[PDB]
Amino acid sequence: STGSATTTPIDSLDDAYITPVQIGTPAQTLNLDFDTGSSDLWVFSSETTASEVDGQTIYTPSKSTTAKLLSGATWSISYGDGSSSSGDVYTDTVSVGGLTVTGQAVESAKKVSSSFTEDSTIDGLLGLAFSTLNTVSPTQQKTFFDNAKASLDSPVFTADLGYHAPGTYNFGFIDTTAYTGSITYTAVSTKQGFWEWTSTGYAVGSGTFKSTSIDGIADTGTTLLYLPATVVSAYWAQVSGAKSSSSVGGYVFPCSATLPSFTFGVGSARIVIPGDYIDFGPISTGSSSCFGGIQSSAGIGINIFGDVALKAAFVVFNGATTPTLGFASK
Repeated sequence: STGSATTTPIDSLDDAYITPVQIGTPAQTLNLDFDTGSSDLWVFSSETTASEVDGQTIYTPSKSTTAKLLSGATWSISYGDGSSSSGDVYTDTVSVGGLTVTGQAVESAKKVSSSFTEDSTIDGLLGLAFSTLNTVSPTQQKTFFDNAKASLDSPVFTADLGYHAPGTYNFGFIDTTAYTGSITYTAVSTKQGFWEWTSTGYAVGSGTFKSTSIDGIADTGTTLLYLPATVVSAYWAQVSGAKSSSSVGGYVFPCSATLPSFTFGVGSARIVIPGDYIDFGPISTGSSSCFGGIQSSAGIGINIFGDVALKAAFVVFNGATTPTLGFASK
């Protein structure tokens, strides 16, 4: 089997991407944030505290003939950005782009933090990291990909995120028309439950490539590119007037700037992030200070290849017995 679904930016900045997902019988379609940095599929629901719902589409398990309470199971998750959610669990039928999993754990939120409430466009998350990070207790549950894997034509999914445009998540096949040149594969460590890999270095603009190992995670659920302070300083030093602002919470730059590109290494291959991808616009409405898309990972504890980086590539998440990651230009 295979699946193919379009993923769409939630706003003009590509802050996140939503993908329609069919849950239950008859289908209830919710728009979920596919997140390769977590491993829970959770949704706004009929059980979500009413004051914490503001415009989201909810899953109502009582209206699904295939829903079953997973008795005694609870979940609770906290994300890197400080947001959180928790609740109980149903199993139900879940389909993505024509690919169907029966008995998928669908984690129903009883509580969500303010950032989720305030984002009316995201109806929940669909985790695509390794199932070892799944938070369901006392019986840990599998991700949608883990459940689908044995039925897939090939045990892979791909992320093809657009810059200010829709893109695609495919399951079970590699679309050879969706990228240019060849795909370069690189080793993955699953020790922390993430799609963790080591980039071979970077360049700023037309500058020389610096060969240096940068361990980090491929994370579709993180907006920005978070790298070591040395690398980030080297990038922003090439933008006149750019500075790190503790008051704003990272590097800002004059909105009048033309940003240089940023290249990262994948083995001997190179992925080029155009300068425009690194512009996240005014810090507040009408400001001439703009927020940077490359930020320091210092104090996160891990480097994160988020959407800013991933959307410059066609990315293969290879879930074979020994997982790997592939990157191609597009």
